[PDB]
Amino acid sequence: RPRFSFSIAAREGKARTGTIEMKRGVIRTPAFMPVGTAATVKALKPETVRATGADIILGNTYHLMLRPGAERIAKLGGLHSFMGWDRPILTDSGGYQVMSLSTKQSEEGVTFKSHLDGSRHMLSPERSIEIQHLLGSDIVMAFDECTPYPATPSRAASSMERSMRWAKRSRDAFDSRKEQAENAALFGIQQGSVFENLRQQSADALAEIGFDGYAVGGLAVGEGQDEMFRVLDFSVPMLPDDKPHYLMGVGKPDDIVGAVERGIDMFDCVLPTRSGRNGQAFTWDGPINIRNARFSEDLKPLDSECHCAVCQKWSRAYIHHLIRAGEILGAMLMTEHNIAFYQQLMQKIRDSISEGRFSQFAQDFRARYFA
Amino acid sequence: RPRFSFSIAAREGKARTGTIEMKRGVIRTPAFMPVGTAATVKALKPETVRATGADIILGNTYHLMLRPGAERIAKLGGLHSFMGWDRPILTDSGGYQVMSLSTKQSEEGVTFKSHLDGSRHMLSPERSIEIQHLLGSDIVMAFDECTPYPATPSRAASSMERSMRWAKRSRDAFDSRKEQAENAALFGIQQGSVFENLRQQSADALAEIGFDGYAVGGLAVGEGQDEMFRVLDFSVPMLPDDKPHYLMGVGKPDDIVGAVERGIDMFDCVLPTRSGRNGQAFTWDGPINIRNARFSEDLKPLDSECHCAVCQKWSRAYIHHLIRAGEILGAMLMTEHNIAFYQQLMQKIRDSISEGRFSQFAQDFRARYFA
Ligand SMILES: N=C(N)NOCC[C@H](N)C(=O)O
Ligand SMILES: N=C(N)NOCC[C@H](N)C(=O)O
Ligand SMILES: [Zn+2]
Ligand SMILES: [Zn+2]
Repeated sequence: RPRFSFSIAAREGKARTGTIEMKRGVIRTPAFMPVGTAATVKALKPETVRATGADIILGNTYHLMLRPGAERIAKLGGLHSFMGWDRPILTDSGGYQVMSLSTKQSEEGVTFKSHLDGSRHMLSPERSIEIQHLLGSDIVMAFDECTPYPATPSRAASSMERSMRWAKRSRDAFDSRKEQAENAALFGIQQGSVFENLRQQSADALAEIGFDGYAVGGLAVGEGQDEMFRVLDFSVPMLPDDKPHYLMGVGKPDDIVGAVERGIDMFDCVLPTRSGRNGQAFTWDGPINIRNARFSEDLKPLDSECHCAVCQKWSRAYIHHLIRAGEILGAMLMTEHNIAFYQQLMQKIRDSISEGRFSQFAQDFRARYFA
Repeated sequence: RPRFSFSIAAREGKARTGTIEMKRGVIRTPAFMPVGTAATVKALKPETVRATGADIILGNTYHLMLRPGAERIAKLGGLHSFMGWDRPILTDSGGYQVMSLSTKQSEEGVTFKSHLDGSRHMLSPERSIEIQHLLGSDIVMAFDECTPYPATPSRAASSMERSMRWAKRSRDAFDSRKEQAENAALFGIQQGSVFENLRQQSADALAEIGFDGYAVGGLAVGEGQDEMFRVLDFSVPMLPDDKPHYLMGVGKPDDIVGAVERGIDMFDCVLPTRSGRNGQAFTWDGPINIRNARFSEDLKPLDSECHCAVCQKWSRAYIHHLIRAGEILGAMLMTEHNIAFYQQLMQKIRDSISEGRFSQFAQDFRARYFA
């Protein structure tokens, strides 16, 4: 099987659909990656994650380096063996969580205090890559410096420039590890805040280094959908067309559809899992709050067109009861349904692009979802 | 299919093994019933409960009458449909929880305040039977008055006598409901605390009324194993031999083995589910606390002879991590393993009795479990 082979089977406007072939499996694009931060997609066995249609999941360098620890995971046989997921895993590099959850920053990297116990740790391009090697992930993210929003052009520029130096260091560290270079892929992260000239400079620097894929970083950090879409409008075309484009930490269903319309191939977000546990279910007519009294005697499934196992077997009324009672099975069923909904959305996106009817799909989807 | 047909296939001493045939399935005895108090066996889908080997689960009249409500469950199609478990369900009558979790007691019944919101409710033999009819349970428990431990002989006698009057009222209420009388079974509950003469009077009263099965009530309420076993020694032989004998709210694996040696056919307890969520796993070498540091790098499964799906797929080290991190999947995996362990114990009990080697099994089991 190939290390990394991206094929585009069809286009419609800026939208693309295709496949990434890797040693542990094929990833159908556009793809949604369930988030499995602490070596679990919360409340789901791996087999259930797969049954929803997911091809790849996300793990987090920052959380796993603290608990259970990267060298421990490697000693236990790697992340895939540890958690029982044998398909591809993408790991974020830690650079965002170190800033959001922990700190001393310099050109070498970041030192920080753990949010679990205040112990001191270090991340750097070289250490992030080494941790991801120890975990055994299939798609490795370059280590970046995250730019707060809003930022002055000058602060966004200096942060982007450091990120680009760290991208080169990440490339070199990855290429020095034969096992990683032979079996994994490395993605670079474009920065530059909302500024077109900086996004261009960042894209140029990343392409000069060369990566297997390119993430648009620094968005979905408080700017709102209109601004995110404006930035994607000019930023995605700057990236190499022939490699996957990954929008990190996005998003709501309508964010996904609009980002695909702008050339994004891959997504991750905690929304389906987190909001499932908190009682929000996604439906083709928009989200519902299952705890609401209107569902107490509703025998319909969460969504009456959903193909998932939850909607084949249990009612809104039952799941309403479970969530109100604090029952673990409520979190399990809501999470399975939401991840399945996201995967069915991605499938409809892929099919509509392949069939040359994605523009109509997006319009039909919005009209109903927001009615 | 029969409403209720109990067959004893084999005996060894006072131990029996056999089957209870009911309309929704066969119950192999001795049987362990996972507890599904609030219309869920905590952290398990019904299909997973079945996959562990369980033939029947327990629901609770007290909890379900408060949330979601008995008439609501009936309007939604009954408890089996509501929760997605299509095999037999036994429901306790509410008489113990009303005293332990809520109260005004009289000959008519009990009035009490809900533990959820302080609202006022009533239970009586007639209302308990009606609630169990609305739920649709397959085995209905008579409504009893629970005797605290310790109790004077005179207080135990007056409580037992009231329970026997309530047993007759339960019988009559059940027999007045054609649907229930045709499709469900009714069990009576022996009382009398630790006193042989009262246990005899209680057994005689229950047999005169006539029930499909007989529970030994009022034990495992603080008296300890030695005293519980002493009382079982004389109490079980007083019950009709040709009907199932049910020990309610028991227990640890060694409690089960000793109770089977004394003629008990059926058990329920929250221990495997509750202690699973709290990090205690049952093994053939005794319980382990999976959170203990000694398991942090242990690649063995929870138990290296267990047949369950958890022990085929995940290590102690992984489950240790999950429970320490507060992850729902930890509770799911620990609970599945513990319920599977209990079912494998019951299977070994059944096979050993059938094969005339239960005495040796019990000795071998204890020697290892307590080594
Ligand atoms: N930047 C890193 N390493 N992770 O991404 C975090 C998600 C955020 N939306 C972003 O795109 O930055
Ligand atoms: N008594 C009723 N209704 N429920 O049983 C509660 C369990 C307790 N061990 C008992 O045997 O009483
Ligand atoms: Zn669904
Ligand atoms: Zn097991």
